[PDB]
Amino acid sequence: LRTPTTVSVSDFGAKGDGKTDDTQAFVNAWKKACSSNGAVNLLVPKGNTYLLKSIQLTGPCNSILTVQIFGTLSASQKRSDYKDISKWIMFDGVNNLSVDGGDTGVVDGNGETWWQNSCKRNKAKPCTKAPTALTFYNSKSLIVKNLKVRNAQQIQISIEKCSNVQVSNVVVTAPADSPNTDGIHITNTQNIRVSESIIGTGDDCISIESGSQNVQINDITCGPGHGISIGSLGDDNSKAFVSGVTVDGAKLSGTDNGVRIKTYQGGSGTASNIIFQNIQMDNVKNPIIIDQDYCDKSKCTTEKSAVQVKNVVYRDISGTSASENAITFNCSKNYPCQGIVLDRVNIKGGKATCTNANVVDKGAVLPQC
Repeated sequence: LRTPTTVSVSDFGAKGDGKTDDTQAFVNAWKKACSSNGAVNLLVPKGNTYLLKSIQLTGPCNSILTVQIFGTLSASQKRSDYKDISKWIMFDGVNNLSVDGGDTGVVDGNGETWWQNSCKRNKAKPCTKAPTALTFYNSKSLIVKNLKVRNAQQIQISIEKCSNVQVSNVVVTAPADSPNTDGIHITNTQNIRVSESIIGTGDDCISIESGSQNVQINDITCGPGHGISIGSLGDDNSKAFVSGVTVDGAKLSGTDNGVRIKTYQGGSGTASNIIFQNIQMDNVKNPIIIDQDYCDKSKCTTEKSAVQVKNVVYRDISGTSASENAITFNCSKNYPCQGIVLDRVNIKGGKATCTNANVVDKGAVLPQC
C-alpha cells in the first residue's frame, strides 16, 4: 500500500529498558505524530519495555494516527507520578485513531501494589480510586485491536464518550482476586463493537454504563471475572439510559455472574432493548441476574425511584449453574421488569427466582419461574 510515515519513540530518546523513565520521549513523539498531516504510525518498538508515568495523548490531530504498540508499556508504581489518579494512559479527543498491538504489544499496569493497598483487600485501608490503565475519551471512529492489557491498577480498558468504535482481538488479564479490575468498561459510548476477545480479570469482564447505545459483543471468552454486566445504573440517584445491547456468542467460565443487569434504588431512567444470546455457562454463579435491590449508602431507605428495565431477551443460553439460583429476577416494585423473554434457556444445577418480573417463556426453558 502507501509508503508509511513513522514517528518512533526511539527517535525522541526513549531507552526502552523498563527502568529509565521514557514518558517525555512519548510526549514529544506524540507531538510530532499528532501534528503531522496524513497517515502516521507512532511506533513503540517490539521487544522493549517503556516505563511511563501518567500520560495524556490529546487531540484532535492533523494526522490519521495508527499507534503501533508493539513493545511493552510499564506503569510507574509511584502514586505521585499520576497527574489524574484515575488515569494512567489516556487518549483524549483523538478522532480516526487506531491502536494496533500487532499481537505482541502489552500494556502492563503493574497493579499488584495498588491491589494490596485496596480497601477490598485490606479493610484497615481507606477506599481510593486507582488509575485506569488505558482510557479512550471523546473519540470518534476509533479502532483498538491485537493488543494485550494486563494487571491494570484498577479498570483495565475504559471507552468513555466515544462514538463509532471497533475493538477486536484484545486480551485483558488480571488475577481473579484483584479488586475492581473491570476488563472493558463502556460508558457514554454509542455504536461500538467488541469482538473476538478474551477477558479474565478481577471484576466485570465487560461493564456497560449509562449513556451507552448500540453495543455489540461478539465471540468473547470471559473467566475469571464477574461476567458481562449492564450497570451499575442509577447510582447517586442518577438518571440512567442504556439501549440496544447485543451479546452474541460468549463463553463464561467460573465467573461470579453470567449476564447481569444491576441498578440502584433511587435511580431513574431506563435500560431497554437488551439481548444475550448464544451463551455457554461453565460453572457460573448467577448465570442470569437482574438485581435492582442496590443502594449506595450503608443504610438503605425505601425506594422512591428505580431504573426501568424493559425488553431483555435471553436466547440459546446453555450450561451449568454454580449458584443455588441459576436465574434471578429481583426487580423494582414500583417499576417492574417488563418484556423479559427466555428463549431456549437450559441451565442445570440451579433454580429460578423471579420477583416483579413479567417473563415470557419461548420454547424449552429450564429452569422456569
